[PDB]
Amino acid sequence: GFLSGKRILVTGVASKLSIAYGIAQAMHREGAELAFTYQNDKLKGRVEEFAAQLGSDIVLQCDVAEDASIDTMFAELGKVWPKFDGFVHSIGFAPGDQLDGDYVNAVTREGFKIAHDISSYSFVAMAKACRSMLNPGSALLTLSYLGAERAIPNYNVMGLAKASLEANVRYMANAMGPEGVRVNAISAGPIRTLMLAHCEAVTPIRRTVTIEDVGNSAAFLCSDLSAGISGEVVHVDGGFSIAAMNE
Amino acid sequence: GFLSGKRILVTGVASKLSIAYGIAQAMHREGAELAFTYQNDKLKGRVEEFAAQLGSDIVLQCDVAEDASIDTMFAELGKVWPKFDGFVHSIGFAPGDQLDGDYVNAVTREGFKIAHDISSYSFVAMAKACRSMLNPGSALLTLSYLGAERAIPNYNVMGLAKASLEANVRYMANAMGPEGVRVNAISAGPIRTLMLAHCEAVTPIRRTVTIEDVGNSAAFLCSDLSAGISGEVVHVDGGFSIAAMNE
Amino acid sequence: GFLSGKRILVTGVASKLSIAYGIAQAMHREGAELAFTYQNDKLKGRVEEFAAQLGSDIVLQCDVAEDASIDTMFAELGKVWPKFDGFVHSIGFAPGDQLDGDYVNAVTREGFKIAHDISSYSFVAMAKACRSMLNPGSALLTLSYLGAERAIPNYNVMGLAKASLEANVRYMANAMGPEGVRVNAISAGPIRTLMLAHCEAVTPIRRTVTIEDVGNSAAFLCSDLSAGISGEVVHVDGGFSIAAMNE
Amino acid sequence: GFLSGKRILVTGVASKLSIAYGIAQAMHREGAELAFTYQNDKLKGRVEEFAAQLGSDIVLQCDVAEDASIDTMFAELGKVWPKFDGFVHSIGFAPGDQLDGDYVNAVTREGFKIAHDISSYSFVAMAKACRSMLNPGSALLTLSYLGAERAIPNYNVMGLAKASLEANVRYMANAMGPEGVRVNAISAGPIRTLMLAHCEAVTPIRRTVTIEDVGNSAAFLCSDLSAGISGEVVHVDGGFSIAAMNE
Ligand SMILES: NC(=O)c1ccc[n+]([C@@H]2O[C@H](COP(=O)([O-])OP(=O)(O)OC[C@H]3O[C@@H](n4cnc5c(N)ncnc54)[C@H](O)[C@@H]3O)[C@@H](O)[C@H]2O)c1
Ligand SMILES: NC(=O)c1ccc[n+]([C@@H]2O[C@H](COP(=O)([O-])OP(=O)(O)OC[C@H]3O[C@@H](n4cnc5c(N)ncnc54)[C@H](O)[C@@H]3O)[C@@H](O)[C@H]2O)c1
Ligand SMILES: NC(=O)c1ccc[n+]([C@@H]2O[C@H](COP(=O)([O-])OP(=O)(O)OC[C@H]3O[C@@H](n4cnc5c(N)ncnc54)[C@H](O)[C@@H]3O)[C@@H](O)[C@H]2O)c1
Ligand SMILES: NC(=O)c1ccc[n+]([C@@H]2O[C@H](COP(=O)([O-])OP(=O)(O)OC[C@H]3O[C@@H](n4cnc5c(N)ncnc54)[C@H](O)[C@@H]3O)[C@@H](O)[C@H]2O)c1
Repeated sequence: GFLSGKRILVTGVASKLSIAYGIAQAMHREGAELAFTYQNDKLKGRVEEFAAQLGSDIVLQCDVAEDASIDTMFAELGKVWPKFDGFVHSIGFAPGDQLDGDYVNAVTREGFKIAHDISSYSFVAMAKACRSMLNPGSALLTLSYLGAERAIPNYNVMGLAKASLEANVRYMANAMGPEGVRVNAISAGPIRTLMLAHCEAVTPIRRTVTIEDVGNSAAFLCSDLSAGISGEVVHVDGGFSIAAMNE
Repeated sequence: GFLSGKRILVTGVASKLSIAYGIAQAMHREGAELAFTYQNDKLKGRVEEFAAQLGSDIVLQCDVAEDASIDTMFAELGKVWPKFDGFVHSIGFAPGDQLDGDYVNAVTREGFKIAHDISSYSFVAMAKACRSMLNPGSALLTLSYLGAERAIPNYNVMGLAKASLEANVRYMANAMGPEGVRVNAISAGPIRTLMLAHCEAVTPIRRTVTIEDVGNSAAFLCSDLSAGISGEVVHVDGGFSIAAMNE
Repeated sequence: GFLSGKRILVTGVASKLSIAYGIAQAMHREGAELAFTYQNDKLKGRVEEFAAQLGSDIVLQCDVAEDASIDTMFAELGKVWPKFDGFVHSIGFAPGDQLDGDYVNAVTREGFKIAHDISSYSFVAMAKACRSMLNPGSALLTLSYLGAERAIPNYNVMGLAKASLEANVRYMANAMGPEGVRVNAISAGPIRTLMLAHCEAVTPIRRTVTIEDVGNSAAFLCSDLSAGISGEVVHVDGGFSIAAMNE
Repeated sequence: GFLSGKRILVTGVASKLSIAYGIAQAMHREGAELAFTYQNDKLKGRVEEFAAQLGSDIVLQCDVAEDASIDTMFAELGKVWPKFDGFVHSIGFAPGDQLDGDYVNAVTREGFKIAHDISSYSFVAMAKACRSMLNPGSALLTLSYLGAERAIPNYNVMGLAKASLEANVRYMANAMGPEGVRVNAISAGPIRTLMLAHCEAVTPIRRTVTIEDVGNSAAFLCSDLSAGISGEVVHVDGGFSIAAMNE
């Protein structure tokens, strides 16, 4: 497929319901050689199973909250893939407390800190650590949400974290482009499995999107077919965002 | 390929350098079956040639300035492709006088009318005419330019026509989505074959995008791989638009 | 007030409910000297009457569909005001059949042409005709609607016309900037006096904006207080546009 | 003036060159009652002087890095102003090492933490603290920059923090709107005093904005004249942002 010959590190696979699983499958379907990371020991077995299914042996633990963990993981990785072609960053977190009720009341300095650190900085931290291992024509990709652009009830601080992320994309595309590295994001709509009857009613295509839809777009965005696209945030929400007062 | 089994009508092929030729070429490469239109008596020959180069015998005349020409064209195509699934709109024009010098001094009522008529209305005109022939999961695509979003010297009235066009994409996407049709646009950067060294020094990827770059993105957007995307204006300009003050 | 010593032309006053009446009032309150246009002879006496309340006796007829009517209006106006400080463009029109139902079905070539011509071209047509009469420090202002940025049911082809208009604002701002003229737009939210319950429910400030809200904004934009703002589309919709899924 | 009757707290006056100085001055001029804050001991002197200069005896210390200092500052302010009408947030910081060269090589986890903490969280942190003291009709305002929207060389991590800020503005506006509070930002262009040759040449108004221009917009935005504007980022850069390829 259009990714054959590409070596992509995939991040954030927690379940087969997870957006990253969908991204992995599509990428694998298109011919990519994949690597996986997992946050904690509890996840390892699971990740290992999926990886095999997808023809992979490369399963490394990585906690993006710690710079060491990051450096370690990419040292191990270089033993198998001394050069590779990018990675998919599908990681986000904010303390659940932050995610309910009045934003002004909910928000805290630490909650603010963590959300931003995990949800946005980790992206550039990862890029910082593997910069010399990336091949010309590599592509990095993260996942975002409408919440970065508009105020959405309860999304609260995550919204701010996502806005920081989408700016990280532009600053990374600008810095890394001259070395043949592309950086994009996908702003995904809400996914039925992983309000919605509102979303479906109002989304132009009249359905919510699927991990498959998201996965297909991600594959395209990490392949050479999208070589003229960098620093972009692509909406994969079935047009949900460009419609208004859809009675 | 990812377009196997799709019938796509391509408009505005007028030369081999043309953006539309790059689009036709990539689609063909991905398995699509093509049909072509040509504006006037003059081009028939060349177009007949290119078509044949891309395995097509469907070459029909179409002058978007006229309602009957479009209706007639679709009547003809329907003899051959009673159902199809989508069309690429790569048409635009402003009288040359409109395009040089101070925007306010250059613009005229007639130059304005025409620019908007051919460059923007024509897109919905075609949709309107083949609406019943479109298969569920069809995709419509048009071509745009940064001038729609920023004031660009000399782009003048064309900047206004492209803005209108971008809105058209949104309005069309919202109207046709419920029936299974997607509508998007590509905002392409300057193309070399088709200042350039400033543009390159300032584009993150450091080069101008090519008609291949554009054709590849177009193919994706017209394929089911992009089922989750509608009403979107995708920038294929190497990240030029998201940078500022680069030097 | 902050408009004292400024001479401003106001178009589109048809009633006391009209946004332009609202704007005229507020500007007059801040000390501007006003002049008015009216479209047809039927409107004449009502306008003369309002103008009188606002200390003006300059009431000229003007149909923006006619170049000649514009030129004639400014000729006449030049007799009293050989030099002035800007105008307020508050005119938009689309054949009513255009504004009901599925956009693709309702839109026609003539409807599209008219909507664009009256609603967008008229803005630059007026600028072009009075360019030499503007003082350094002048300001031009037009009115837009969220429909230019998102697909709104029934707004249909007016959406494309507002989009062409917002781009017209950027191209004019760029062309006229160097001679001391600023150009901007206000994107006004729905006005109760000009669904609304859903609107109020979802607007952050929890009420619809008023023509007073709009007028005060227009007044600021036309004053030297906004000297650092040109080419902008300012949203006066109480934050309606920056929120999502508030329902 | 149009601010007569209001009590506004002003942060970040560090000099007479400060954008914060230009705002206070303008606000003072429009008849507002001012209070001031200062970061540390060294400033007190300067600050106490400007305040005097603007008829204020209210000078309180505040280090936004600490929730403690903020709570206290407002405790103290409630002694003189038990209720007040909003504040202007003119605070930004990132370590200097962060702001030089390749963003990817420059950024650090700590440097990113600080920048977001001081430049973005501080804003909602103050709102949270004085929420109870705000009169209906209050207005909060913050200062931004183009770096939040586009990738600007050397602006680096500040661009991500400004992006977070602009989203904060939307979430704060959506949350506080229902109790009568409006929240907005100004995105100011580069200011000469406090390349510029480049900028001027390419800024539609052909000059860089001044602290007075910014101050005038801020005053309007904090007054009741702008009661219809909330959740908005107004660009006060002479239109710099909306032009492109300006030859
Ligand atoms: N769920 C949706 O509707 C939706 C819509 C748009 C975008 N997204 C985005 O996709 C990503 C999350 O994926 P998802 O929504 O499929 O859910 P998910 O729960 O499967 O994804 C989160 C993943 O992040 C990992 N993670 C969290 N903190 C980590 C840390 N410190 N170190 C290492 N890994 C860590 C978890 O282990 C997990 O696998 C985010 O970027 C989110 O904004 C989700
Ligand atoms: N040139 C650039 O840098 C650039 C960048 C982005 C977008 N574009 C877009 O590309 C398309 C133009 O194709 P291109 O750039 O390959 O070359 P081009 O400038 O030759 O495209 C114009 C095409 O429109 C056709 N056309 C014009 N008037 C017509 C009429 N009345 N009826 C029927 N067909 C008519 C012409 O025959 C021709 O094929 C447009 O969609 C334009 O917006 C150009
Ligand atoms: N009503 C709303 O909720 C809203 C919201 C945002 C923007 N606006 C905009 O404000 C302007 C109109 O004001 P309004 O909406 O208060 O209602 P309106 O119906 O009173 O505005 C239209 C005005 O345009 C004038 N006009 C139309 N065709 C003309 C022609 N050929 N020559 C000269 N004058 C002509 C009319 O005489 C009239 O005064 C438009 O630009 C419209 O898009 C309205
Ligand atoms: N410099 C420009 O051309 C420009 C253009 C647009 C926007 N801005 C914005 O205006 C604001 C600052 O104005 P500026 O750039 O003229 O001056 P600046 O860069 O000196 O602003 C920093 C100010 O923040 C204060 N500050 C820093 N850390 C603090 C802390 N821990 N607690 C309390 N106060 C602290 C300082 O005392 C100082 O007054 C920022 O929000 C910035 O982004 C500046």
